[PDB]
Amino acid sequence: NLAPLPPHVPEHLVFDFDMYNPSNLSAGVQEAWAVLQESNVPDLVWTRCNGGHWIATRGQLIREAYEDYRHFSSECPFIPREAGEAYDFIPTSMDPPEQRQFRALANQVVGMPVVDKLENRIQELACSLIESLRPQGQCNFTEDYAEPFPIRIFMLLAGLPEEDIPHLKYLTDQMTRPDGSMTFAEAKEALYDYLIPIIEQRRQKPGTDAISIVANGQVNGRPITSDEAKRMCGLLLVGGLDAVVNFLSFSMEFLAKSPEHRQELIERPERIPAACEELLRRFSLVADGRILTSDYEFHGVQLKKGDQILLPQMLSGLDERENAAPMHVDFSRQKVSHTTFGHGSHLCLGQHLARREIIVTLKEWLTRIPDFSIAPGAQIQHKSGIVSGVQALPLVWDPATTKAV
Ligand code: HEM
Ligand SMILES: CC1(C)[C@@H]2CC[C@@]1(C)C(=O)C2
Ligand SMILES: [K+]
Ligand SMILES: [K+]
Repeated sequence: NLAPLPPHVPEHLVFDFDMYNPSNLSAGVQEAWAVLQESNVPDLVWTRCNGGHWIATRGQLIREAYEDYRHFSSECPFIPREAGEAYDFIPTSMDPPEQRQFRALANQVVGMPVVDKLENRIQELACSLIESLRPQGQCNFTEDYAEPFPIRIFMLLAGLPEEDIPHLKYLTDQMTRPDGSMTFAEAKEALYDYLIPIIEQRRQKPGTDAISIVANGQVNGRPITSDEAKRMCGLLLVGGLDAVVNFLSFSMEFLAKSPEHRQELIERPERIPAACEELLRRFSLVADGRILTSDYEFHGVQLKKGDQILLPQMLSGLDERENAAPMHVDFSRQKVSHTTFGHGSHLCLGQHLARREIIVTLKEWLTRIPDFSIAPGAQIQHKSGIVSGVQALPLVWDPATTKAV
């Protein structure tokens, strides 16, 4: 329902957008969020949905707010407020200067040096999964590739058993796109409960996996505590099991419906990295925010201490003020502007792993299954939330048109 409009929020700035169930969802989730960028919509609006909160609708404000951590704090980064208040993941719930010592440790476990090391394994897994699907002439992309490819790689990095994925994925799903079975707080508590004994076990018998590295790590010279390790490992799990998975599906859904773009990458594979970036812009999918630390006038609007403001990372790149004909996918786009991996001090630490996974997928899939389409009649459904996603993606193809490598 709609929360009563607070006395300080101008009546004319009200736009009741529901980030968990946008009205234009059937047209595609990015299209649904883009309604916030239609002709008569202000740069900053207030929605009475989900408890009531501000929403910056243009890249200019989104970037500015993410850069000003003194006014826009990460302490309560999720909407609804109850979720944001329970949210204590490290380093994401912290603002600089406190954030830095923890972010450095996190970067060491998922950063570029680590992705370089996972290269061959990422490559091998992508190829094995695709080769097994190839002769079948069909697949449920979300469950047969989007999920197993990146998640198995992350579980390998974290040294966690793959049989634990169903439980962990159910929990992360409730934190980003809740179905109602669990509140954010309940899902977080369950994720922490899962981690507690594992962290204790690896602090006693350290391994070479990500959890061991975090649990036995140091933060600017001093030993990390068990609680801190838990709050950081929980965040790494959420980061590695959701966004990339859903992004792969948005991208493949698009390629399945646009033979022309597939052909472009088939004929010119060297354009894959650039295509990856353009797809990251067009099918951006994350949207979290910040909380006002004090009363502050921002772009002519009076924000009050405690107000929550959603700063959709997804919207910057779809903003026509940042990219002409934003809804059009142009792998040759000159200046691909976006904040898909965030902006400011909290820039995504797993973006290098994500780009590698996306590029590897595009290359290895198009090489074996150049021609494919969405199952006839299928009405693809998207879901909206902190991280938007694709419910299911049934694909089909003629095995005769494929080739083994
Ligand atoms: C296409 C995939 C991905 C997208 C679009 C994405 C997007 C984002 C965004 C928007 C943020 C900033 C959130 C904020 O400012 O509140 C973020 C932070 C982060 N992401 Fe990603 N991410 C992706 C994949 C990954 C992967 C694979 C990992 C690996 C575990 C990961 C780990 C992290 C971490 C640890 C942070 C927190 C950094 C900090 O708070 O300083 N991400 N991501
Ligand atoms: C918004 C995010 C993508 C980012 C990494 C996982 C996530 C859901 C967070 O809680 C911080
Ligand atoms: K008012
Ligand atoms: K909090």
